[PDB]
Amino acid sequence: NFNVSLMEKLKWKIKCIENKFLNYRLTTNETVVAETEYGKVKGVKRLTVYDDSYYSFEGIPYAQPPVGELRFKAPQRPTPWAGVRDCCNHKDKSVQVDFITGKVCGSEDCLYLSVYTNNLNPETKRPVLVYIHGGGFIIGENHRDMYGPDYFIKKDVVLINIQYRLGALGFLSLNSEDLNVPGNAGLKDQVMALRWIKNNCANFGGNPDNITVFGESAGAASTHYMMLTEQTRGLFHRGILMSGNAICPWANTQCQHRAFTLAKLAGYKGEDNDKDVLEFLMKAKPQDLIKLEEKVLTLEERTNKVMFPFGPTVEPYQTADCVLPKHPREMVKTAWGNSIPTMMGNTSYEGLFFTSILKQMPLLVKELETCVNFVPSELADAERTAPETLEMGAKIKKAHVTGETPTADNFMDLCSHFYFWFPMHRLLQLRFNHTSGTPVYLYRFDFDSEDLINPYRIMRSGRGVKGVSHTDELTYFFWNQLAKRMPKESREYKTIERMTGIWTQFATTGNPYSNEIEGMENVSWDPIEKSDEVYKCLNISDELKMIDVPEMGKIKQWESMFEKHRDLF
Amino acid sequence: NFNVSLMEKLKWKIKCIENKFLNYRLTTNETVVAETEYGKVKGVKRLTVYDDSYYSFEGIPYAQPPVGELRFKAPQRPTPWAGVRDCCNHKDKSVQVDFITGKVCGSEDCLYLSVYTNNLNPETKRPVLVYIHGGGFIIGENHRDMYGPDYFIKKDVVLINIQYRLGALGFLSLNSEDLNVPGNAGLKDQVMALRWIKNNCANFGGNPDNITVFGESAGAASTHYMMLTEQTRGLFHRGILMSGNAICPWANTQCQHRAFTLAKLAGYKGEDNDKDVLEFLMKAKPQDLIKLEEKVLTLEERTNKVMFPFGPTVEPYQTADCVLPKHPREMVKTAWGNSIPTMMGNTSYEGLFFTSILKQMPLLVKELETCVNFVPSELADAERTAPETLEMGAKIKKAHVTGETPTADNFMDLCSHFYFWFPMHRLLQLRFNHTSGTPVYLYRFDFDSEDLINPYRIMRSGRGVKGVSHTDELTYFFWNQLAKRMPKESREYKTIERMTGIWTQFATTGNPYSNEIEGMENVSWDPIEKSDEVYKCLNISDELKMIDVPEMGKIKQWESMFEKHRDLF
Repeated sequence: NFNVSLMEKLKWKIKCIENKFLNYRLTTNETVVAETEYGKVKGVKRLTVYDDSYYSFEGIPYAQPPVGELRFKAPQRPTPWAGVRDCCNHKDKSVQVDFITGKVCGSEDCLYLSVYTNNLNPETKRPVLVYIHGGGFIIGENHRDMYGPDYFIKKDVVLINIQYRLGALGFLSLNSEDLNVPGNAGLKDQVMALRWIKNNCANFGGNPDNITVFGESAGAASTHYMMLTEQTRGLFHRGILMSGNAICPWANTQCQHRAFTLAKLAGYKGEDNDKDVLEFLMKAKPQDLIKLEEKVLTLEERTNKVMFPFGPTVEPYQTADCVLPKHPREMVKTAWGNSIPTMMGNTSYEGLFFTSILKQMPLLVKELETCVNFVPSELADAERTAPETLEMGAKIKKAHVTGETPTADNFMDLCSHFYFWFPMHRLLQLRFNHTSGTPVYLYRFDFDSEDLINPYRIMRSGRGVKGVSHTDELTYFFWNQLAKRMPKESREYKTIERMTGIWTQFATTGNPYSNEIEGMENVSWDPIEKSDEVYKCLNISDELKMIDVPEMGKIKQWESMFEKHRDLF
Repeated sequence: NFNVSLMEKLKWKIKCIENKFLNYRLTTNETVVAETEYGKVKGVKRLTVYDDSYYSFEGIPYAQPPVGELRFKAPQRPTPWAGVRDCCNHKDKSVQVDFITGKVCGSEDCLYLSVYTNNLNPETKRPVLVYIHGGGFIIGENHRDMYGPDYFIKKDVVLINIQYRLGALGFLSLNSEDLNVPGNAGLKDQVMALRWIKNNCANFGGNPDNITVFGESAGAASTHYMMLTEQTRGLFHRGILMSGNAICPWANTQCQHRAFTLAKLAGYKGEDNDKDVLEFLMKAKPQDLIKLEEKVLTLEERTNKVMFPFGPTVEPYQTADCVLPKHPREMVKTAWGNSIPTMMGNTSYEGLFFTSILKQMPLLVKELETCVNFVPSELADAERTAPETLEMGAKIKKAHVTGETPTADNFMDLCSHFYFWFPMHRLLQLRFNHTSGTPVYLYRFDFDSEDLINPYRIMRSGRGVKGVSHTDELTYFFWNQLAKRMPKESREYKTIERMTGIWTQFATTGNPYSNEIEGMENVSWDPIEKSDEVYKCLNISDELKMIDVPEMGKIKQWESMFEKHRDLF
């Protein structure tokens, strides 16, 4: 139910127009060819508004276009071309509802990756940074107007921005084994992209034995799944989980009966058997299926906090390309990615994301009178009325409800733990108590600014809203069409250098610490220990500071829910 | 002889690593137990890249481990066992020089067979296919990283792959009857395994009354030998000879004196005496015997084109287990196997195999000045300088030297005929003049691809070479670690379907034709009849066509050497 001011839409439209002109003025007459395993690609040198330069390769295919017969199926190897492929322009994004215009946009032909570097023949093979975009497995792209590499190319890395399939086209799951639609096609897209990166990044000056995958939100859950699944074993070497992981409630779902339901909304007209539902969905118009996803969830599922109709899932039977054979919790216990350096973190006010949704639908704070809807499904009964479940809601009410009446602030603070802090805590402990995993570095993004923004602020109508929301940190990692040239001495600019500098440092060494990052002199950044009772993290504000996590107290309160059921923690 | 580059060896090494984890990814949690006359055996359900499943039993002993006193001796019945024997992994290959790493690997403990089928409980008693691997009788195995059943298990058949003893450990031959080392130990393993199969294939859903033995190259000569020996009279019902047969000149050898020569290279010591030479080789380290067998052949012998020092031999005295009491061509006249449906074939450029050898040894092409060294030993004088043999060599030369000076390509053309096509001619004709044996169906594999390969291409440094070498057809019968999933529409996948379908068709009925097979509409595939002056063959490339053998003209030029010796032909 995300709505955007009609003026903001006009203002966004004029920005799209203006961004086309800027993009041209930063394009150079310098093109260049790189080799790949499937053939030659042609890129272009581009400039930044800071007058840095980099080589851009966009729309490199890592898989066959998943159309016709390939709809809902695992991606297959792309086919080699002779000659030279023009990669001087972006290709289209995955079919999705545009988060601003509310229109359906994109294309089924979306399996592409983009490669950026400041030097195509460096004296050393560079760290490779792979970004998986977020958007709830329902939106997002690798377009430079949302995820410009302009900041990262100040640093000596190869940066790669991937696409993957989204929504029902990415994540439709059917139980029938005859059909070859187990689910997670968009996740298997990512695996194949990652595989391409390992086999080809050297051709762009990157070190295949030094690959970092990071992502934010659904991109972080994606990164984690890429660290869990046996498909990607040993393929990368560092992982960064930005505001998300694979055991977040929103990060997965058993969507196997939602396909008959999607077919129905599209004009089916047949029986609830997987075979005929797939037959019909295989003829449906892509844009129409995507249009109707928002109505697939029943009020009961929405009330039980199911976020999306289609997403990552436990696959109902084994296949060769199976990415998620068991529950994420179970896969953690056996995860190869436990063995690699890991950095995690969240913004300092994640739930602030829901500010204008609560304005649209104010009858939501009443869900805090009893916090029954936010009790983890493991503990909550079917009807969610049993005294054990009320007793536990009460534990959450105590942690978040500030007065005698629950408010907007309480709800948004509760969401920060429900969607982010608590799952990350659980992952940290489960990681210690069932695996020998390499300790994790924690950060906390707490830098607020209204002077430089990204387009997610528009989507949630968060302009002028003070506080550091889910999504706010991407502004200091990526150029976007709403960004601007900042004075070299300003607050926002130094955060860019810090964030990009810390991620680069972590991608290089496995340790985010550097004394060459201004503000980070005198910082003692320790990884989290099994023994630790309170986590310590680098709080990223105007100054960099090692505080212990302020959310700890409340995280401990959420943990008490599991007092009697200590094995499900 | 065959050398592999460091670059290719490194790539092979990492391919082995990757294959191991792909093997785990392709492994189900489904195990099954089957009966044997020796005890119960545990197997596993395994997936395929195309997402087919099959039940896999590896490491079923059909004989006693030929160690200690059993070395060089005929194989002995295995010992029965109580409970469930585990057959979820491959056993060792026969002691061997690795055809890529150049290092000795494998073990004396190698008398095992594997059994694969998509169904333990089929509706019919299925055709049983029994593949005998090639490798000149010195290399080879039944591991699925070289001979993967993944393609055949698409068909409703039982597929079985045997191991047998290689090199000196399987083919030592000594004249003295007291010592009981007559020769053909490895072929005796083959008899043993076949008997196990007759007696046990019904336990896996096979038809004891419908068994096909097929082998490529030395496995083809092995297959022929099994069709020739009284030891196996009755056991099986079809035979397919792929690039070779028992009257090929590399396919047998009188190796009796060479046990001394090997024993000498290894340290011995005493006199040219079958008793003492044997005592030494018995105490000797198996890996030392195999490493040195490369040095056993004199210059004399390999000039005369003796290719292997140890191999199938005419046994000097009769034993209960004797496989070969006479010369192969005399055994053809008596062979039980002449009455069973037979398929024979060759590739369209078998000699292209020696390509790297000629690059390594350009001096080799000088043997084509006279061609004296390629003259059938039947026809040639000892030192190969007599007027009559210069004239016979002159007839070989006219057939193959295209220009005026002999090139590498004339050498390879010649090799196609000397090793394969001519012996095949001679076999068909021998079966006509001296037997009322069955009309043989002939095929020609003529499909070239660089998109899908097998390890032998690595071995023969054939990565870049255009044309269809000896060994190239196996890529379309067996999965291997260098293989990948192909698209259903691709020219390679379609070949796999055809090859596998034709083999399965011929295994079922004894006629290789079916209109079920995609490229086999409008093909009248008749077998070769006594009256045919020009052979007719199914040619397999992108299309499937009945033609006359393109090599027929040169075959008849080879035959003209016997003009004055019609009796020896």
